[PDB]
Amino acid sequence: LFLAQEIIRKKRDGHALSDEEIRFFINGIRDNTISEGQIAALAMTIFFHDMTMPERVSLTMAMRDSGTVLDWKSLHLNGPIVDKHSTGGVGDVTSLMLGPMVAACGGYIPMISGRGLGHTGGTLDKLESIPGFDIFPDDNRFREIIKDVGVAIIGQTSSLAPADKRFYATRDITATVDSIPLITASILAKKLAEGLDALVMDVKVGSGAFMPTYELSEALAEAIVGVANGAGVRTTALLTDMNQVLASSAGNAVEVREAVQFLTGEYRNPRLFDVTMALCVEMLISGKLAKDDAEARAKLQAVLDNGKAAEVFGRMVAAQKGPTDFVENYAKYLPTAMLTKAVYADTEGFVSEMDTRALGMAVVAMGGGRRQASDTIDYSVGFTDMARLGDQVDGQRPLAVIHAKDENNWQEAAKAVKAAIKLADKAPESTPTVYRRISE
Amino acid sequence: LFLAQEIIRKKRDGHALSDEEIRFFINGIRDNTISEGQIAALAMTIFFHDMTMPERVSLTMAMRDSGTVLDWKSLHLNGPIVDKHSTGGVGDVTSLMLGPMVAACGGYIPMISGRGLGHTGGTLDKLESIPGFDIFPDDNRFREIIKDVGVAIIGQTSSLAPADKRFYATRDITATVDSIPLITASILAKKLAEGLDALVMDVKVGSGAFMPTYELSEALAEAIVGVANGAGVRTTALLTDMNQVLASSAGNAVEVREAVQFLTGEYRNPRLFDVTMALCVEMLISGKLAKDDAEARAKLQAVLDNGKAAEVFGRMVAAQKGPTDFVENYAKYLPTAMLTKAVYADTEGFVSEMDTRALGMAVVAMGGGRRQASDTIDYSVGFTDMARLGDQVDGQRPLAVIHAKDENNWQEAAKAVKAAIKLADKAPESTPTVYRRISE
Repeated sequence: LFLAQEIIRKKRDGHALSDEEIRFFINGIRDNTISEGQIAALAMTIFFHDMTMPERVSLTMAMRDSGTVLDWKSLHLNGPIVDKHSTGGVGDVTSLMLGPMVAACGGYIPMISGRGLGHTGGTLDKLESIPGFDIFPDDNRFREIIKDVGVAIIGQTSSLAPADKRFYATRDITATVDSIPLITASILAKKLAEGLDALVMDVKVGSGAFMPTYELSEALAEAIVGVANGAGVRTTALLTDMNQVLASSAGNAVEVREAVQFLTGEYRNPRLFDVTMALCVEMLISGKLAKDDAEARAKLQAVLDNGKAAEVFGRMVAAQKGPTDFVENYAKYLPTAMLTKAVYADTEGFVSEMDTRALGMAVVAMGGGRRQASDTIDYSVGFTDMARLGDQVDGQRPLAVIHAKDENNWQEAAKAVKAAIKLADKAPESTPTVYRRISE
Repeated sequence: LFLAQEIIRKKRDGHALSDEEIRFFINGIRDNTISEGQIAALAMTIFFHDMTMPERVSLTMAMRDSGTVLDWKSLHLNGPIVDKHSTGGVGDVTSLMLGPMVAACGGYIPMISGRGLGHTGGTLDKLESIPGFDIFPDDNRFREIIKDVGVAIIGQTSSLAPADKRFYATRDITATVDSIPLITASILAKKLAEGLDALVMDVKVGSGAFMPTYELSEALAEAIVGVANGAGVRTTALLTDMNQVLASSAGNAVEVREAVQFLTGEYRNPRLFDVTMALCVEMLISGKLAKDDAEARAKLQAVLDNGKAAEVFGRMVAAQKGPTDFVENYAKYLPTAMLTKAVYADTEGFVSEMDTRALGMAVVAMGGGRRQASDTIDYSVGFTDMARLGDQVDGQRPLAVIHAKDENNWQEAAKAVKAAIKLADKAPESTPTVYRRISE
């Protein structure tokens, strides 16, 4: 069709839009012929009426095509082009290990990640703690790294799924962000644009999650699986727990250290290990690198044990302009916080629950996140040695270790940490790290 | 409240907005702090959820106050400040007679009219056919005319209900125009802003009407009556027929002549007389100028018979910079069309129905209306001697007399006129001019 009003109206009256109309609208958004008021109205219409699977796929496909779509056939990489994505959380440093691990197993990961949104952290921000790390290599450089190293974690360019920038920006201030059809599209517009063969989704569940309840998480997970597979990308998704910090730390540089220590075998948080292994297993299978789940786990465990994964990580850091001896001297490069003191509970007991969102916001306020785009982040601030649910706390076991930039910064953060962690007398019932797997 | 997103969201979730929130939003629209995307979303939310009477009144009141509101207490006009409004139609020249008539009966009419929208014509455009007529006098001048003459028909200024300009403009391209709550508000934001005591609404019904069916017309009529009275303005409304041209002509100058001839007693279309008398009766009563309906009709008939009404009309035209001898020499000033030829039906029979919208569009295309704001109108083109429903047509009785600016213009218009008027063998059932009266 060719009239925005008519298309907004058609959908407004509960009619399912045609591919030709969606394509038109999206192209118009990209072309700047469609106005902000018109993006807001359609979005509010898709909210009130949702969208059928065919139109959901049309939207994602349309957004994906509004810009550049990577093609890896030229490089002739005889190995799968796979990637992972997460709905975000706190302490979710999985991507820094998952990337190298999967790459060490014969996969190729053109990970176009992002920055911290609201209470959740952003991989790109964590990586930019590494002195000299470049998240924006030229396409020709990106290709070289993916060919030589097998993995690269870069930021999104203006050329990637352009329509989405205009779209999200609008729905962000028009109350049209919580809509499975649209959420699914933003997520997939970017990932599909990477010219993937397989993809695994990490849809968080819990107090640190994006979606309010387990049902909404499950739903979103399903929408994405159907649509991603509908567009021709082998996609599987896992519902993961985010009712407490996943890794043992929360921040930027603190989480990078934890990744290196994880990769080097010095320390591996058990939950983080589960989630990380799980997402990788899915990738090895979907990417056809391994057929049996047990075969996937075996290969991955191998790369962790022999150091191949750690080596690929260092090669990546170097390849993206970072230090040539990072996994060896990471301590010499990563900025340390001024003040590092532990915070203890006002009472003894077991950690029964923690408002992970609140913990997420506490790091932002410490300066480790952005309340606004123009904000500069302090790569040193953050939490370390996070107490886990079920942990008995006392004066010889802190709730967390706070890396603050000054006393006032510490005092405030400590207050927030103590208020977000609820203690009980009896140990809480253990909830699973990985709830379920989804596929079509 | 103070957050647009939150307010859009509150309403989005079916919650009724508070006066404080509406006021905020509207003030924001006026202040330019609220974006187009945000006006579109709320509007689409008010569409899907409608609004309660209290919030409907809040919206109108808020829009009314976003700008200037006239006050007539300074002038100490010992007579009511009344006015009329119509949802528009074709051949709806009632305002040009209604104004002077009511004024001659002791009322005061600060009529802030408008221009032609879509298929309907606009009083201001008709009046601007009069050489030198000024629809934009300074407020001080407007007041003088209203004090001396009792009636003035001017165009809306930027200062009048400012929020509405931004609002309508947006909903016009976002598919959020057909919404009783919002429609009611635009209409009332302007009228209430005139500092009225009483108001009468002419809500059209039919093929030339704005609202699709009699139910929607009745509904809108009721919304307006409740809200207008809720804001403290004695308001009554009448459902009028627009299933055929109301007056005998359709255009700008052609309709001005018809008004003068009506006022002078040379010729009075029967339906137009009914509708015009009816609206005036309502105004005399609401304005307390007459208590009995029969007393209203008597007074009005009197001003028509003794020429007082015609005299007030001339005084108005002069007062607004028009000719001092218009009702006397209107022929000497009003532009005549180049080509004036009658169009006859391809067959004999009775006029059973006519697509008044189509007839409205035919005048626009002839150049007597605007398809776009930048368009200049030909004040000479139009239809005259319109055939009425039930009229037997033959070679000695044309469908209408077309005033075109050139042969090609005539040929095309004639085609449209013949295609919009449906003939039958048997005479159609006569429908009422005035369907019903509404009040609270």
